[PDB]
Amino acid sequence: KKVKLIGTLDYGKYRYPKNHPLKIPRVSLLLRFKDAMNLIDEKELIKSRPATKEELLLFHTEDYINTLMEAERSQSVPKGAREKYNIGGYENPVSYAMFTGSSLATGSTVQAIEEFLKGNVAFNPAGGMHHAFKSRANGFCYINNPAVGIEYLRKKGFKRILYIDLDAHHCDGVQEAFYDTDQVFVLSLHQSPEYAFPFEKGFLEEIGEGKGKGYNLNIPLPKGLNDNEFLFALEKSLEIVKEVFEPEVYLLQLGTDPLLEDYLSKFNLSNVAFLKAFNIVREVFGEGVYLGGGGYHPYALARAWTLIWCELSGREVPEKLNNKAKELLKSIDFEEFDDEVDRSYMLETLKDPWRGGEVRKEVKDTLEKAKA
Ligand SMILES: O=C(CCCCCCC(=O)Nc1ccccc1)NO
Ligand SMILES: [Zn+2]
Repeated sequence: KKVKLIGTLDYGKYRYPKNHPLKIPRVSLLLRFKDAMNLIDEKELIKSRPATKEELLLFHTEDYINTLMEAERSQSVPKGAREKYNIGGYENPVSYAMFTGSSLATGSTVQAIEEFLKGNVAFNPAGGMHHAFKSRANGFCYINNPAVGIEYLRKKGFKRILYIDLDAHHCDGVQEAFYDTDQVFVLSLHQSPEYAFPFEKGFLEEIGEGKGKGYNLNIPLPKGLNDNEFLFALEKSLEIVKEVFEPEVYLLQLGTDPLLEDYLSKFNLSNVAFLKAFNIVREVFGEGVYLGGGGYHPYALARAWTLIWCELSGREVPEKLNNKAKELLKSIDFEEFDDEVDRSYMLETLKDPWRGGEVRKEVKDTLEKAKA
């Protein structure tokens, strides 16, 4: 049983435009980081491969895929593509990330899956692009690696696939994709749609359609969410799943945006709570395929995913970051959103302190209605 990390420094060449949250290095940055912390070896890394047209078609429609391919190389927005495919906008602009990086991130999810099925443990930090629809770009996403991955498994015969999304936002793409089926159970904790993207979906009431009614569970959570609240809903919502679904396999997306320092989230979570959310899912359902997801703060991103890597890699977490790592992080131009909050403290340790607190009624009500 090997523990593999799927990645490449090439993502770093497929960034989104300056004015875009995804303009920064992310997975390429994770690799440089753990290499600087000496927490990864060559024999544990798997080079990302591009998803084949066929694999993408296990979910996405040809016209939508050909539109992506055409738009990228001509580096343009084709006539009627903006409207029909939600491509070209600020949200999902034209770039080399729209198809080449997306395909790369997607092939890595299948790679991650192939590995798991070989009896190994893999983590694909570039995957977890859960917003894309069958024929539409959405929320920075063009290709839905999770859906594509899940369909991959269905073709391999699995009939009870589980998907847990701990990313701060609802995986509306993953939801629409298996909303009418009961072979795939979709579960998601995220910022309530009442105040956060997607805004149009993610509400507790969305429990399915047809045979799938009861196989989609959304856990809308309040702003200022603290560690205890987060963990509370996880353990609690996982329970609802176990009494209703016996998984043959499950995927977990681990976006680091729920963390306190990430601006695209109103949650004030910590690394440790994040790490624990992870281990709790593993305690309940065993090992599964681990995916990446949203994350916009270079420091949180790096420290957080490094914890996941250590946990998997069975290696102790250095309590501090050596100089090579501190310098790396400081070399990235990110520009803090809130002028000066000062996040240099993140450079003084890998595991930050707990940010627990009481558990608001809201959360307990949310869970209770989800239970009922
Ligand atoms: O990370 C996500 C959500 C992506 C959608 C975020 C869109 C909102 C947006 O445009 N925000 C923004 C843009 C520039 C600078 C800061 C925030 N999925 O989990
Ligand atoms: Zn997110």
